[PDB]
Amino acid sequence: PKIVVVGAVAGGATCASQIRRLDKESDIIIFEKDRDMSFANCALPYVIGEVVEDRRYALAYTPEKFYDRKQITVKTYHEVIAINDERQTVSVLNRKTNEQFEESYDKLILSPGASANSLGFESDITFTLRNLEDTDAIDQFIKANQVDKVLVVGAGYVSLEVLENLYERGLHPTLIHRSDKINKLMDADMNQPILDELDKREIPYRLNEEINAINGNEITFKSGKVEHYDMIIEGVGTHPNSKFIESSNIKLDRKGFIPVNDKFETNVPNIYAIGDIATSHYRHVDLPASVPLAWGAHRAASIVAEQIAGNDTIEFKGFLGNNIVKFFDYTFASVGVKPNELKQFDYKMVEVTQGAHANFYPGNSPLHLRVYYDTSNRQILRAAAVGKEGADKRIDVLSMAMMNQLTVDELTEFEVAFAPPYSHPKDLINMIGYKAK
Amino acid sequence: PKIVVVGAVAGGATCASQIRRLDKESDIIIFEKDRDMSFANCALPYVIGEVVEDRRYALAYTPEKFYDRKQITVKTYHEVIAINDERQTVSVLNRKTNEQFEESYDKLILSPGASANSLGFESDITFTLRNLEDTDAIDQFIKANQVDKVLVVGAGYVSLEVLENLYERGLHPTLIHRSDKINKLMDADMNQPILDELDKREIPYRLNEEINAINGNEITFKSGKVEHYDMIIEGVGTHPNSKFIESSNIKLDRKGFIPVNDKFETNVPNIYAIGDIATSHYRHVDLPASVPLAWGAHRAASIVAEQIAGNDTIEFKGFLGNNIVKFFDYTFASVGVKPNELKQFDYKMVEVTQGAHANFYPGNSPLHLRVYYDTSNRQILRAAAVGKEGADKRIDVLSMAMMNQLTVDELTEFEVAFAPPYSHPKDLINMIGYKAK
Ligand SMILES: Cc1cc2nc3c(=O)[nH]c(=O)nc-3n(C[C@H](O)[C@H](O)[C@H](O)COP(=O)(O)OP(=O)(O)OC[C@H]3O[C@@H](n4cnc5c(N)ncnc54)[C@H](O)[C@@H]3O)c2cc1C
Ligand SMILES: Cc1cc2nc3c(=O)[nH]c(=O)nc-3n(C[C@H](O)[C@H](O)[C@H](O)COP(=O)(O)OP(=O)(O)OC[C@H]3O[C@@H](n4cnc5c(N)ncnc54)[C@H](O)[C@@H]3O)c2cc1C
Ligand SMILES: *SCCNC(=O)CCNC(=O)[C@H](O)C(C)(C)COP(=O)(O)OP(=O)(O)OC[C@H]1O[C@@H](n2cnc3c(N)ncnc32)[C@H](O)[C@@H]1OP(=O)(O)O
Ligand SMILES: *SCCNC(=O)CCNC(=O)[C@H](O)C(C)(C)COP(=O)(O)OP(=O)(O)OC[C@H]1O[C@@H](n2cnc3c(N)ncnc32)[C@H](O)[C@@H]1OP(=O)(O)O
Ligand SMILES: [Cl-]
Ligand SMILES: [Cl-]
Ligand SMILES: [Cl-]
Ligand SMILES: [Cl-]
Ligand SMILES: [Cl-]
Ligand SMILES: [Cl-]
Ligand SMILES: [Mg+2]
Ligand SMILES: [Mg+2]
Repeated sequence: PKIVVVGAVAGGATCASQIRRLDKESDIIIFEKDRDMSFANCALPYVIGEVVEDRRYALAYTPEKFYDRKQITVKTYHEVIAINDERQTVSVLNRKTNEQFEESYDKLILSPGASANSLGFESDITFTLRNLEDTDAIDQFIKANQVDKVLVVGAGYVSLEVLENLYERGLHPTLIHRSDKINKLMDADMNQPILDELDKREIPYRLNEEINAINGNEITFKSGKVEHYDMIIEGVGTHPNSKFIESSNIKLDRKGFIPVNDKFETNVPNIYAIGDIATSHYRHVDLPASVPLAWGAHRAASIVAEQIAGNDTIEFKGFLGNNIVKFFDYTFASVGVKPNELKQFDYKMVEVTQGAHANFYPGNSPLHLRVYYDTSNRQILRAAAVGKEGADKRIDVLSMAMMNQLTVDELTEFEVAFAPPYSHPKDLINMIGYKAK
Repeated sequence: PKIVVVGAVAGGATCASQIRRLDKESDIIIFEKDRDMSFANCALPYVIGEVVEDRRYALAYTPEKFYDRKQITVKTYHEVIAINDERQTVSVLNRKTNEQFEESYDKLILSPGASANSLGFESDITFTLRNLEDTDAIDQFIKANQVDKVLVVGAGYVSLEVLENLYERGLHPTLIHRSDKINKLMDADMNQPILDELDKREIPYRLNEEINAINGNEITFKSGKVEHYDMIIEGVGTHPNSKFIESSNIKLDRKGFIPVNDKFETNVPNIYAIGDIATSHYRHVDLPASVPLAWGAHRAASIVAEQIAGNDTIEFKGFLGNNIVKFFDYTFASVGVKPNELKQFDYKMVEVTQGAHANFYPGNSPLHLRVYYDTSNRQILRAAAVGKEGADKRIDVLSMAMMNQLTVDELTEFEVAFAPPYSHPKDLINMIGYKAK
């Protein structure tokens, strides 16, 4: 079948590649509105920090290389502006020439992702971070203006990674956020180490703070404070790239995302949606779920490839919402329903704080593990872990437990790999099980 | 009920403690033949390495403290010499007075563990490592003799830990082993980094090598080599501490271990056996298993506590055999049936070697993950991982998968916690699943 893909990055390029693995005959074309395909989204903060300096890590392919390797046509600077689903074409604007044209399809795969929100100020010193064009612009502005003082707005995982990287680059960032709800995927009372790490390094922060006005480099804040900054990086949320979809017969929810079934099919025949744009359900509970992260983009890409060119019995089983971020010496990871969703259940919480490994063993650090379970069936609803060591390990194990419908009580039976550098004869996970009841 | 426990360490002290949690009324007495209760068996190599300086780390309790906190009576230097099972008493030798007496019980819990094997040479320079007395003796001998050159006999995981610690303490060890099967719980080909690490630090080793004769500090070997050594640490296996049990009605296997049911009951009413002395079965396959490690001692301790004083529907579900060792920069972890047990199945092997985390993120290293599955039912039989980073995480996840008899194919569905320092959007675990078709 002739396959058209919208968006040439985490969902879209991956999906096209997976289809080509299975099907060497079909024509495949990807439209991408911006300059680059296959940029490494998650690498971008580290490019800014000069931690990742090799351009070959910042993006995997140019369209020419992608074609030479996979015989997939990718048209960059081509923006899909409408889906004409009744005639099975999309309308595409060639942004170089400013001319539009129709492209026909047998199958259409939508992976347009999300765009960064803006505070809307008229400021030449303000930047958002979503792609490699943005990353290049920030790097160039830093060099062109000998940037020293940077204001980082927003305290989600992206902003936090950007702040750490600016600091490691030798710059002097200040963090602000409109509320005290930093790193919102993590339990609110488990995020203190973020603030501790800022304090330890004398990196200023102000919560419940906002930009009030901008006059050149002079920034006036909600608090009344007035400061001079060389640069501003705004991390104030994202919005779905779905305006171009609205006129079509594809069903969008009220927030602008596309609900899909377990085959990642939209309501319209022959049209799939994957990545940040798509909404589905949790695997472990009967609730809607949207998890705009790389795992889901890649898993959906594989499932859609099977649907189109492989084993079409392969279907999604839902999200668990596993997520993680590093901030300086600490790891913050969680899985399951969001804190705000716990209220839809009768639940209990159990927690343990213990060394990540043998107490007598050096380099030890306190790991805090928390587990919420449903009182009606003893099933695990949510888990969260924060510490310098071992948090990723405990959360991945719990993700696998939830995949298997394990009860909190069965955690006593988890057989951990124990030697002094790694865990305890009764691991934190076991202790959750013992402490439950 | 009046409770008597034999052995006051990983299984015994833990079980007594767990019973007290549930039952504050019953009299509990533990007999321990040696000087110390509750010593940290797994810390001992690190005490030798002076990595653990604070001897407070090597001993968790004295009998006086145990009685103060838990009202449990522990008698050290008291060796149980016979079980008079029909009258429900044990015969106990007070090793300080050399007088024996009988102690009655309503319930008897055997956790006598295992003793170190010896090569049987008449040598004052040779030591084995099993308890804190042994650790003290080794440390004292090193100081008294200004030991430099040390012969480490045996290449099992504990001997390897002893070798590393001697090296880091500043001594010069040589490793020998009677066969080429070093670190035998791991796949033989995946053990190469042990030899690499030895070579990198110019630590000599000889496999298929044995001591032929000892004449003072002059050691003659099977190879014909003659070398001078200041000290020898023999790690040549262990044997069950069951000689005192043979006259009783308790059934022992041909190797001297005690088969138990899933309640850790022996064949004799009111007598339980836990820890290294006990044999059981695998959880995921129908085969006998013996896994003489700390997790199993602690888990059995809790189950027996519930049987005696708690919820008597709580039973063991079998072992998976999860195990792990660190050797210098590398981690070696495995779970499931042993290499020699694979032949009892029709099986296939899948493997991947990939960076532990995102390739662009600094400090990466290649992680080798291998999974064996049963061709009759796709179920995971065994998994092994070796690398500088991430091996413990992958093997713990697969232990949780096997606990639920998960299939190899379902690994594609595992939802990893992904950010660049930790994994990949398609994790090594996912890749095993994708590669299994
Ligand atoms: C700085 C940063 C750090 C991140 N770190 C992590 C992390 O550590 N872990 C994690 O799991 N996730 C992380 N993410 C999120 C992750 O990158 C996303 O979940 C993933 O990119 C989603 O894939 P996608 O295909 O839906 O969107 P994208 O990868 O953003 O690609 C969508 C593409 O569609 C194009 N497009 C949109 N509309 C049109 C149109 N009408 N016509 C043509 N092209 C169009 C866009 O220009 C864009 O290039 C990070 C994201 C950012 C920006
Ligand atoms: C140096 C070393 C390192 C180790 N490292 C690890 C590791 O990294 N990971 C892991 O999982 N396991 C490790 N182990 C193994 C672990 O310690 C055992 O599996 C665990 O101790 C078993 O518990 P147990 O109660 O059966 O035996 P033990 O803990 O050895 O206790 C048994 C006790 O019973 C006493 N006893 C025996 N007979 C009598 C009698 N007739 N009367 C009175 N008392 C008696 C003994 O003197 C002994 O103190 C290590 C063991 C050693 C020696
Ligand atoms: S934000 C976090 C993640 N970042 C992003 O995703 C950024 C944008 N990513 C993309 O654009 C695509 O993911 C790109 C990078 C374009 C994918 O193309 P690649 O050529 O780089 O990677 P491929 O998936 O095409 O294949 C690479 C190798 O990995 C193994 N492999 C992939 N898929 C499978 C499956 N389904 N089954 C078994 N193995 C698979 C392969 O061994 C493969 O190399 P081979 O040539 O097949 O040996
Ligand atoms: S070689 C590797 C293993 N070898 C060893 O274990 C060495 C010898 N070990 C022992 O002697 C015992 O294991 C000792 C050290 C005496 C400890 O016994 P317990 O395993 O029963 O644990 P503690 O009584 O010392 O309590 C410590 C903390 O763990 C909590 N806890 C234990 N058991 C439970 C149960 N069943 N349910 C809920 N919580 C439990 C304790 O309450 C305690 O928490 P703290 O806040 O640290 O007090
Ligand atoms: Cl990436
Ligand atoms: Cl139309
Ligand atoms: Cl705690
Ligand atoms: Cl220990
Ligand atoms: Cl008798
Ligand atoms: Cl039996
Ligand atoms: Mg129209
Ligand atoms: Mg504590």
